[PDB]
Amino acid sequence: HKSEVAHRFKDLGEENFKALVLIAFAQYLQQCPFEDHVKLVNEVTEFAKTCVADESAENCDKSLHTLFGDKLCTVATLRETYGEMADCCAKQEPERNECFLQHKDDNPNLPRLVRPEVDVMCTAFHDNEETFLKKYLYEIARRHPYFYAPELLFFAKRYKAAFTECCQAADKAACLLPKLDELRDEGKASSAKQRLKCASLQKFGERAFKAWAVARLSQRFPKAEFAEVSKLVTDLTKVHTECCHGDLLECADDRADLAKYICENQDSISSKLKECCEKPLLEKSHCIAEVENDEMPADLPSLAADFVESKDVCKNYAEAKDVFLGMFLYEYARRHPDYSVVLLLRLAKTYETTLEKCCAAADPHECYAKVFDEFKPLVEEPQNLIKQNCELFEQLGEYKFQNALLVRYTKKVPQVSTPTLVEVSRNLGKVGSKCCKHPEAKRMPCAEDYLSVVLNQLCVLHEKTPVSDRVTKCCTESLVNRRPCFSALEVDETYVPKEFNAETFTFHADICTLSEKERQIKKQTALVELVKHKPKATKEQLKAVMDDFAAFVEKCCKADDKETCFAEEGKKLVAASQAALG
Ligand SMILES: CCCCCCCC(=O)O
Ligand SMILES: CCCCCCCC(=O)O
Ligand SMILES: CCCCCCCC(=O)O
Repeated sequence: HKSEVAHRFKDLGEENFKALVLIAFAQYLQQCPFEDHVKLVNEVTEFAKTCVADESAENCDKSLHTLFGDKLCTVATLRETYGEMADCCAKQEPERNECFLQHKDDNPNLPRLVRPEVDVMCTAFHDNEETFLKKYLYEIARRHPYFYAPELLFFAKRYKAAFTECCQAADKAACLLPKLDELRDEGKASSAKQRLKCASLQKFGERAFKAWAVARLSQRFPKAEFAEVSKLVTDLTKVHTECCHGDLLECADDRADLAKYICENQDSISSKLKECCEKPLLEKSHCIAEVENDEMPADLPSLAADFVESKDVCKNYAEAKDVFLGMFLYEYARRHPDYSVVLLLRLAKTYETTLEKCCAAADPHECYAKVFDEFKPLVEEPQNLIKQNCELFEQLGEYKFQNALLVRYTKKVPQVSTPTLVEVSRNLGKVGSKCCKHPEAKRMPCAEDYLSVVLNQLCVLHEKTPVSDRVTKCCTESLVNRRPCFSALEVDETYVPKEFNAETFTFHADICTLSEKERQIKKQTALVELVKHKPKATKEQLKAVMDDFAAFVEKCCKADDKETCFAEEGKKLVAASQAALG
């Protein structure tokens, strides 16, 4: 009451409050030293403590955003570090906070993290334990500005547990790396997923996220009722709206209340929440988010009875045009848990479009009667793409699959920057190994729900510097139809070739000197540059010359002595390739 900061301090705590203010400061001022953030966080914590001590103290009844802005832009006084943000500290709410959000750079130019030796790491661990963790939050926060803040509190706890367990024992080295590598890969997949849920709210509206929540939650919690699912959807969309416009303190407090509410009414929602509701406070929210699908209730009546075979559908749509679509998306999703939540959204849009021209054109019950018959092509389009691409996967392997995708997507949009083309085709090829092990029933909810994440990275790294017109149209036209837009483009007849640059195909030394995971990029980028050299005369057997590149390495990889072999076979290879016209 009368003080939001005091209420947040009382609710969250003292250790969860200082952590959430370090994340908020680091996600806004990405290029700032650690000590500055520590000082600001300490000052904010002291101010909050004083406001808790006396509610009618010096001014602290102001909204959290106002205090954030006052400590952020009126105190930092660094304009050469962040250009044009000096003019940002000139407006009022809600203009200043909106201004701050466009400057969160998704791909900052910061040095890549290098992991020190285990001995030094655990030596520094048992000296300033309270600071060693605070450095972990700072780096992950600044490199991933849209990371899910209450989730990042969980990763810090797992990091601390991992350090406490292993190197306070024998075999310090080969205990930590197998565990820390699990968090690094799990931390780069929960940041791309949250970016998608957060770019669907500030670009496509709250009506787009609410439908996604209704479709997703109804799959995972059947045998519930629309009254319960609507409440859960409203609470969830309130939670996820606050983690996007920087209200981390209010986002972490609302998530805990939602988890508590779900655990209280466990029986009315799902029968698989017994285990997740007996965990600590930070682990309940993670367990509930990844709970498995509940068993479908038996004896569900066919959906055609009261959606196409009832003489009130037009009246029901006229009465309210979003609660009827909510019911259709809820009923068609609880009984189809083998569909991706983006395919279900597409069918709901098709039903709405059919009803729009049928509830206001002559006889209603003559044109929407066969609406369910036109759902078949939409259903069969992605399952014929998963069955084919995943068949291509288990005859080439991961590395050779990423190359096939790389050539396919370079000819579709031969104007995106090479680092983006390489980095998005490497992520696309990892869906072929992530869930091709699943049976056919579980393939679609995993593949198409992962591709939608990856393609999002192609759009948020392209909004900053729009170069290709096709990518702009596919990204900014519809959220659900973003994947069918991409997998429908033929080879671009425009984009006259890039001409010949000799220095690109001039591999000099190295290569067989560093890790396999990183030396692969230095060859995939060469392949990308090769494709953009001849977009049109690029028939499949021509890229067998790609194998020759490997050969050009192989010999010199074992003949590293007389390193001039790199140049010799390089000029030989480029002469032979140019003589081959492809
Ligand atoms: C407290 C965690 C909230 C879980 C409800 C649904 C989560 C999701 O589907 O993302
Ligand atoms: C692309 C959105 C399709 C579903 C519209 C209704 C959403 C809701 O239930 O609020
Ligand atoms: C099993 C993975 C299937 C999809 C791979 C990527 C298809 C595409 O977007 O062209």
